[PDB]
Amino acid sequence: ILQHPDGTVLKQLQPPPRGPRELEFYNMVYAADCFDGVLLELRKYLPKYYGIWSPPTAPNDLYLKLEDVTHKFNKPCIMDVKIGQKSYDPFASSEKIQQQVSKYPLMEEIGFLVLGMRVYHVHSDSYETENQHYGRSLTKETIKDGVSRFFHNGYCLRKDAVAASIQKIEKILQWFENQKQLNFYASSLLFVYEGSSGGEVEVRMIDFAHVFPSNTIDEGYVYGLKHLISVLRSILDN
Ligand SMILES: COc1cc(-c2oc3cc(O)cc(O)c3c(=O)c2O)ccc1O
Repeated sequence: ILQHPDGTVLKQLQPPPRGPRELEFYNMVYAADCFDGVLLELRKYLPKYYGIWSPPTAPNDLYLKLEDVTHKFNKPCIMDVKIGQKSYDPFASSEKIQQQVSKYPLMEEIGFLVLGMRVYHVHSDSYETENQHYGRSLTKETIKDGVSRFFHNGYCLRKDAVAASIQKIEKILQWFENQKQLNFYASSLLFVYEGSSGGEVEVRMIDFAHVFPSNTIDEGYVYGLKHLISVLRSILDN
């Protein structure tokens, strides 16, 4: 992701077939002539999409121009959470399924995986970062405290940001409860709150290289969201 000072980002297309699929997804959802109510509602939860972009001298080099969801924040605290029971897609080979399950074999049980976090600490005027191995090390026993870490800012547990996140995720859950046309694998939620010196959160869906047509509820995604909501709710009792 390349952050631009105009409030947008450029996301380089992943190698094929993943990049091309993600392009196709953004093009479908944001089709100017689209009047599908499911897709019009979905736009609210995605970064705004400004089309394919390449450098003036390099039409080979393909990016998505997207809204920078952290732009309105001063000291953004950011967490990326992969959602679902399966991070492989319906056409994955045996090898690929094994590859994906082995990356985090608790995916089926927990239904989400923390990809990373960046947390502003007021006392030190600095950021604490956690990489992909942080989330992959969390179990049923440590997931609550693992998620809690994201909200430790300003000398306190930020229960305002926790509650706002639940409220925002609930709207995304409601969208999933009311569509049976897309299933999302290896997709994420990006959480942002203000770390600088209340209740102000962004939650957006990102990462769409494995979104497929469906005729059922996305049950794995729903499971993950619900479990994430339940974990966040338990953090409100701390
Ligand atoms: C502070 O820099 C970050 C920016 C982002 C970021 O990621 C995106 C990923 C997408 O697939 C689409 C996006 O629109 C964003 C985004 O806007 C963003 O700020 C994520 C983590 C970060 O540490």
